Amino acid sequence: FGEKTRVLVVGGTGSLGRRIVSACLAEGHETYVLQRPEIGVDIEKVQLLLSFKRLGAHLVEGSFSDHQSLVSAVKQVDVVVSAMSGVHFRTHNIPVQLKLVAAIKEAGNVKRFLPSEFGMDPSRMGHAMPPGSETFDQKMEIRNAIKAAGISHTYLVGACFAAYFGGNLSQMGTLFPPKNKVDIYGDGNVKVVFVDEDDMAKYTAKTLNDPRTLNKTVYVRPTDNILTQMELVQIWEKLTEKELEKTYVSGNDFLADIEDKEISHQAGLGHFYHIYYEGCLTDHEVGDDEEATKLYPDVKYKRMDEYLKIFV
Amino acid sequence: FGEKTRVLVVGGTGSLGRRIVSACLAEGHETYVLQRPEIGVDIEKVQLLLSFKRLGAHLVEGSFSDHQSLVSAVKQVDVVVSAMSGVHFRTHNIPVQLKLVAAIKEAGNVKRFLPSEFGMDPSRMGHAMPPGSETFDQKMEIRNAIKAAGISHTYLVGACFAAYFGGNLSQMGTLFPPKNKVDIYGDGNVKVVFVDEDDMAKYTAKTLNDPRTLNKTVYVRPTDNILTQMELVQIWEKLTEKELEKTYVSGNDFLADIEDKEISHQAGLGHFYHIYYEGCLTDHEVGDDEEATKLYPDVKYKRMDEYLKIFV
Ligand SMILES: NC(=O)C1=CN([C@@H]2O[C@H](COP(=O)(O)OP(=O)(O)OC[C@H]3O[C@@H](n4cnc5c(N)ncnc54)[C@H](OP(=O)(O)O)[C@@H]3O)[C@@H](O)[C@H]2O)C=CC1
Ligand SMILES: NC(=O)C1=CN([C@@H]2O[C@H](COP(=O)(O)OP(=O)(O)OC[C@H]3O[C@@H](n4cnc5c(N)ncnc54)[C@H](OP(=O)(O)O)[C@@H]3O)[C@@H](O)[C@H]2O)C=CC1
Ligand SMILES: COc1cc([C@H]2OC[C@H]3[C@@H]2CO[C@@H]3c2ccc(O)c(OC)c2)ccc1O
Ligand SMILES: COc1cc([C@H]2OC[C@H]3[C@@H]2CO[C@@H]3c2ccc(O)c(OC)c2)ccc1O
Repeated sequence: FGEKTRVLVVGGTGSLGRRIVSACLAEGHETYVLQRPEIGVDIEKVQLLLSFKRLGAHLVEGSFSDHQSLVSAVKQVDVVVSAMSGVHFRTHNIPVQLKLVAAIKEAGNVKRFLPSEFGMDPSRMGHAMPPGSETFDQKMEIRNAIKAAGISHTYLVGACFAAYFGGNLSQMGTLFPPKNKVDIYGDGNVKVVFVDEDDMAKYTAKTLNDPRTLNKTVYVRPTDNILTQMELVQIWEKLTEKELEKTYVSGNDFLADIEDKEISHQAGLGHFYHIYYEGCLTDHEVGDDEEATKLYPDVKYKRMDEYLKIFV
Repeated sequence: FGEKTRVLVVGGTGSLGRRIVSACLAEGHETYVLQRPEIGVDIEKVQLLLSFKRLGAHLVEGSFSDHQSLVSAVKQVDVVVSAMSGVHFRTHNIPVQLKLVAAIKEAGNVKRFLPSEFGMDPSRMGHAMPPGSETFDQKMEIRNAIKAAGISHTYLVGACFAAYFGGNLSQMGTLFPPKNKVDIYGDGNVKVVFVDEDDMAKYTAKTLNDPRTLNKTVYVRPTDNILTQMELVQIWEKLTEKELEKTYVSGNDFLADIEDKEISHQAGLGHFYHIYYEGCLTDHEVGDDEEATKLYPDVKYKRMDEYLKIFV
């Protein structure tokens, strides 16, 4: 007995998307994944979808170029979760979600939509410079379309994926931690929020039918993972029994020559500046009633000493 | 007691490469995987490498742009297996292997090199037209460099990956089988050789220290998977209890307008022409002493009715 929750994951072969599919299956949701014809001859995408089908997910054919196919897909479910791309060095197709919003509005049966958020809260980032500002402006365009359409929502925000900021000791251009030398942004004593991307997906699956988070922004701030960069580096130094040689990088030097860099690097520099120099993930307080680890305390989130162990 | 085999897989995060890593671990080889700095911020590549490390593989840092780093990597092992890219719609970087050949020659300790073959035997394909001919010409350039350097080798050839030709009933542009209508090349009665890409990797791990295949071409021809396209379609019709509407495509119509197509499609058309119209995978006899399933009869290769089941 009890209400059934059917979930359509749009973006199910993405980095976060594939973890959201797994987490929805594990949570017991009836889990559907969009199978786009445009994935074409991409063997990794196709075989990810088949792997979900083996685990009990339902593949639903549809294309963002075919409005009625999107309407037909979302009519099958109660909740839609979008994990649309939003990283300049990957692809950055956040605005394609406008077509999904229009399909949800027409279908009328969707109880909640979670758009592709899962990072810095775009509503706090009006000051950002281009091209990094595209991430926040495009995500706000989706939020505005959600509001105009009257679609119920949850926005899950507020943490750095450990893959991109934690396992590499926040060194740009690599996802492996350095062996001898490390660049520290500023004095390294600005608190950053880290979360295992797997746990971001677990909180997605927990929150998407939680009445407490209807039409709310939910902040992901795992207490033990609120760490300065120096604290993160010290976790690694303990695991490896070795001190790294530290270079402290001023804000002025961090941003030097930014106009001459590749677009995706300019975006990265801007995001890193907000996180590590401005402390944008920790410069505001949030209540327990809107923070993921307090709402879902049964998720035993991965701490960064555990995340880092496989790298040593 | 007995000789230890250390294997370096170069290309370990590739479609075939990741399966070769898995198969080498399963075979009991001491398994090393090249970790290139150029993989950069690619989370899927990095996390594949870490997944191998969790299973007991050894990550070895090196770059094709750093000759001495390649020499140092290959000095650690007895056998090198390259799964370098070679598909126009993915990347086609076969010639980068020349740098690996030079490093192997200098190192001097490598007992065998398996270059990135794993498809049509390039030595049989001199007649191919550009741009598809690039695949065969570039692979022959590697073979010629191997011979000039005196490096011992095995060339594993002769079968279509089920992912690209079997699970889709050989329909171009998709990896899913069609629901109602199917295009048949010619009369559909030309034998093609199909192999699960997983089993191509198993035969790689079996053959790379087999004295019987030293300096040999080894053909992968699983008897139950030597199928015409009509036979493949009939397997699917049986699984789905439904007949597909067949359109028979002449060679002339298959190649029509080829000069106006995108390069990667022109390459695909050429390869499909050799396989399905010329029967290039079955127009020559091979001996049991050079055929993978007879050499390694303990590999219970996947048949195409099993491969197709997850699609219905
Ligand atoms: N540290 C942090 O907090 C981070 C936050 N993020 C945020 O996470 C979210 C997801 O990012 P990520 O996982 O990297 O996304 P990916 O780059 O993996 O792309 C996700 C999905 O987007 C779909 N997609 C891309 N282009 C199109 C298109 N033109 N039309 C239709 N679908 C398309 C695809 O779906 P399909 O599977 O159907 O092919 C793809 O798998 C973003 O909002 C991002 O900003 C991401 C990185 C780090
Ligand atoms: N039906 C059949 O028989 C088929 C046969 N094949 C053949 O299989 C082989 C592998 O193909 P596939 O698995 O699709 O390959 P992928 O496209 O997956 O690429 C394999 C690896 O190539 C490496 N690579 C690519 N570019 C470079 C570069 N510039 N420098 C260094 N390394 C690079 C990468 O290694 P890293 O992991 O280190 O990043 C990558 O993971 C090819 O020879 C292909 O022709 C492939 C398709 C079907
Ligand atoms: C933390 O919030 C976000 C993070 C991100 C990050 O995903 C990966 C990118 C982007 C910001 O900086 C990351 C990055 C960019 C360039 C690099 O060289 C890099 O190296 C690790 C890492 C995107 C959107 C967000 O709201
Ligand atoms: C079978 O031998 C090979 C096959 C291949 C194939 O890998 C994928 C490509 C290429 C030939 O045709 C495949 C392909 C190309 C275009 C398509 O639209 C397609 O759809 C399934 C499939 C490459 C090298 C080979 O020696």
